Amino acid sequence: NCSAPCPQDWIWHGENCYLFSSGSFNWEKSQEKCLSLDAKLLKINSTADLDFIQQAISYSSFPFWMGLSRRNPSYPWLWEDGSPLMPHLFRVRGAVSQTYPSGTCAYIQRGAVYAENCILAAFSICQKKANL
Amino acid sequence: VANCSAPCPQDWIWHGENCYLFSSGSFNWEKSQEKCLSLDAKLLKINSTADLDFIQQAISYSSFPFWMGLSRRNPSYPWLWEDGSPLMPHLFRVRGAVSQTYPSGTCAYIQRGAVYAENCILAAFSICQKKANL
Repeated sequence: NCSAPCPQDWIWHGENCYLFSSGSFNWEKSQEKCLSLDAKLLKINSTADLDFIQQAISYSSFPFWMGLSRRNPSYPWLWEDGSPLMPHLFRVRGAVSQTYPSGTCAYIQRGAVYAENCILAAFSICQKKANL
Repeated sequence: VANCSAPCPQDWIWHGENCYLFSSGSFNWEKSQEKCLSLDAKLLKINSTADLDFIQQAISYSSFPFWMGLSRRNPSYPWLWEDGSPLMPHLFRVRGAVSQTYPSGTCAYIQRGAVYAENCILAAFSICQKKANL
């Protein structure tokens, strides 16, 4: 039967559905919440994804976890699906030389992307494919 | 024609019978009202606690205030939506600038998980709403 591209409360953009979290949680809790909704943490494949996300953030100063992480600085930045961060999308600033017990994760804040201890709390964005 | 359509346009949020647009245009209450009208929509109108719960949840990541369609000329008048209907009781209290009189009236905005009163000529984001294609 015919269905809506995205569920209620989500934002439909292009081929995907986006959900902004209602609160700040650590990266692992944020990951768990996207999985319970048959979604994953935000994955940026192009500058157009980053531009839509920043437009949707609507000038918020808060940090938002995305699905990019690494165990320590010897490992490359990977998305939850194991694929690497494609070059020329964004620079990862901040805590890029330290090793934290629960890993280092990326968040977006005021347009720029920062690396931080995964146990710290931030808002997050979930995404899943739209029904098209 | 006779084909299936999406309940809401892209960049809007579908909730219940309506579509919501959280516009990041920073304009006064009258210009924000005008922009909603140009999109076949009106400024946000909250009819139930479920509407307020959805709105507060949809804007808790935002640090900025959002105009809604509630207003009054001055403190002697009750709060009224764009359609002339009153603020139904047991929904929310309006905090902030509730004793002053501004030349272009007083308008309400939502922020901090709460509704505040402010001078209508001031600039803020706004929430538009229209009926979903159901």
